[PDB]
Amino acid sequence: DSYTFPIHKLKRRQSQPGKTPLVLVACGSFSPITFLHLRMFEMASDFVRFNTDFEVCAGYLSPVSDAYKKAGLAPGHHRVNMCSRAVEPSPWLMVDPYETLNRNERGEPEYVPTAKVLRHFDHEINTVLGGIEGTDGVRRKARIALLAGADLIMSMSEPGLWSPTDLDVILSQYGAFIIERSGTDIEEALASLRQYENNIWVISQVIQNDISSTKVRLFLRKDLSVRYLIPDPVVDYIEEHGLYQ
Amino acid sequence: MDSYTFPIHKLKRRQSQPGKTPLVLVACGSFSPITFLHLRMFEMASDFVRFNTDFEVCAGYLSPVSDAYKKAGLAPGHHRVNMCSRAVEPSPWLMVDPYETLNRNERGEPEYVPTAKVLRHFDHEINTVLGGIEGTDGVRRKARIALLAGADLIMSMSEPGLWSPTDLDVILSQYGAFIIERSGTDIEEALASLRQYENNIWVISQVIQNDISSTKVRLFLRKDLSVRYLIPDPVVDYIEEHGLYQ
Ligand SMILES: NC(=O)c1ccc[n+]([C@@H]2O[C@H](COP(=O)(O)O)[C@@H](O)[C@H]2O)c1
Ligand SMILES: NC(=O)c1ccc[n+]([C@@H]2O[C@H](COP(=O)(O)O)[C@@H](O)[C@H]2O)c1
Repeated sequence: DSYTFPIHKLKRRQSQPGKTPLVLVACGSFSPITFLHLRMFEMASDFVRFNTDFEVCAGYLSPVSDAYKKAGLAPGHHRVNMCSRAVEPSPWLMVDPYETLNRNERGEPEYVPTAKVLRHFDHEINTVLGGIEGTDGVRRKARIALLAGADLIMSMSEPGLWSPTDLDVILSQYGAFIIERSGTDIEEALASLRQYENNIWVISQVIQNDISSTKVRLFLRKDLSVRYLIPDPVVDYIEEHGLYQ
Repeated sequence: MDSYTFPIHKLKRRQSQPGKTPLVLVACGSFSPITFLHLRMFEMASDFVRFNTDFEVCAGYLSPVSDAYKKAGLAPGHHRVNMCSRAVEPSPWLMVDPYETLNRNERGEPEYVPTAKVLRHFDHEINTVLGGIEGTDGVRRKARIALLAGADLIMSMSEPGLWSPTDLDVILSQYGAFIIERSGTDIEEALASLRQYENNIWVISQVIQNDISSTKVRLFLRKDLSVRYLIPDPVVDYIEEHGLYQ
């Protein structure tokens, strides 16, 4: 029936003393989800364990609204369904369809800016649910942070797509874990953004792996195999519903 | 039963395409553990064969090497077979052949099978025992058996002592090799000495970058890092269930 914020895999009581509870949010098109998108969560989990004082409590996929001005974007409920099946075996990853459900007065899909997405997660976990219980018994605000590849930081540093007020909210109140791989040179983007350099965590990608959703759609159109680039249940879903022609 | 049975449950013995020579791909490797890259290599070879050759793919076989190969990080053969089998159970065309891991000498010890003898074994089981592959014209033909390999295996063929020159001649004159070339890397010079034993060599360019090697997966496992989404979930579950890779 109606929208319920997913919590079936949210750790609501911490296990590690002295650690700040953390929730990771991946905002993207996910058209379709790939193994790289999923691997980025695991890389972020590993980095947090050994390089921060955070304790990871959940990972959320946030598929973008159908109103987003982008090519190759399948219908929102399909992208949500593909993501959900991809993370069904995961013990800690969930999909939040919130962005795909936003509608304007006339009922058309309405785009949700990333700053408003992060406030939505902040609201559901910390205001509605009461935060995360520590080993000290204190229910705390989970830190909410974005999880994105290097292209997102480069996008944030170029004027035109991000308003200064949103950038300030996103990076000063929440933060971003950024996966950086070989060949990508994000040095200039960090320079233009270094006033927030303390809520920006750059994670080196040790194993090179650059599969994009765009390449996956191309392969689907040319009748090339996408097995082992995206999860099996997503391959089946795409075939069952004839997505991406 | 307890005795060895050649797997054929996904073997296509009837062709669907006219004018095509039937082809069986054999990946000889350690698979300790199998990764998504090993599986992707079969799909890339399938894509290449369909659109760039006059072959028709009839099966893909994983052939985990004998424990007698004695290499660092080589888990027990029955474990590697189980990991490959579970990894490939959802596949429509890939199978695991435990033949190499089941080979034993007189002393009951694992006995190494050189790759040339592995290909002869596939030739024997598919073409001699089973009688080959029927074409769309109703004519029964021998399937071409060919190796599917990455660049490290091809480069090893140039390591003196490792592969007999006579085995290389059999492998490359009678069977062949589909070779995955990583993006940015140029393996042509390593190939140069090998195109001298007939040109039954097909190079498949890998456009999508992917370096998930078994060596890196073992390192991550030793350092207590996650390998989920680098290797199949059933392999992750098997490794945790049996405590493999320290
Ligand atoms: N001003 C903004 O909030 C803004 C601008 C550009 C992109 N984005 C977000 O970044 C994500 C882009 O995802 P993709 O990399 O899959 O295209 C989307 O969630 C998009 O909404 C937000
Ligand atoms: N003389 C030979 O037949 C010979 C020599 C070295 C390696 N090999 C084969 O090459 C494969 C190497 O596999 P990996 O790259 O996964 O370690 C194995 O199947 C191994 O048996 C064969």
